[PDB]
Amino acid sequence: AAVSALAIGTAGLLSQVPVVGEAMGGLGAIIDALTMKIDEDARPAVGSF
Amino acid sequence: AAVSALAIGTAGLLSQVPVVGEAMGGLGAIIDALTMKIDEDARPAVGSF
Amino acid sequence: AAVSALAIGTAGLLSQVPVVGEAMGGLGAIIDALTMKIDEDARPAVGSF
Amino acid sequence: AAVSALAIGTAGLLSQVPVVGEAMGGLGAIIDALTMKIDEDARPAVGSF
Repeated sequence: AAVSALAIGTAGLLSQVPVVGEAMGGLGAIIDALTMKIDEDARPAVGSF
Repeated sequence: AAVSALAIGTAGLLSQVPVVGEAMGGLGAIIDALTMKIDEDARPAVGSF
Repeated sequence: AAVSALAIGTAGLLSQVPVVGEAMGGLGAIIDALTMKIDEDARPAVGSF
Repeated sequence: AAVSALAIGTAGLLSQVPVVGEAMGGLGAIIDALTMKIDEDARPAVGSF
């Protein structure tokens, strides 16, 4: 019962949290999609120049 | 002895990455404000214009 | 159990070292962002002149 | 058999996934220099002021 409880524990962490892991780095990659867009306003300055 | 050693191994050194993940969490997050502050000098750029 | 305890021990160190050291790598991105911030001051300065 | 399989499963994956944290940490940290050089191109605009 203790070994099955440990098995449930290591599942509850390692079977789940690493798969959920995208909440850092995955949702972190979305920084790209919303930093990049400073480039949308890079050219408008140039157009003015 | 070996199973309790493994149990200690995970309870200390798997639990490590939940404990230590706060480092790449925090110092990964804090890139936010310390990029953001380009906006402090963006306004002086506008004021130039 | 013994060999996995040993391998999880080493995996502890070999994940703690990255997740701390590359948090200081996140601080690298902070420092580099601050260099962008610093040159984003020189822009307004010569702008103002 | 099953406990050694579980043991090997955890050993093989902890010597993998959180050590492989070097992927998110590395290619995350390396955002540093390759954002940074917006500064080396910031100075050319100051030269254009």
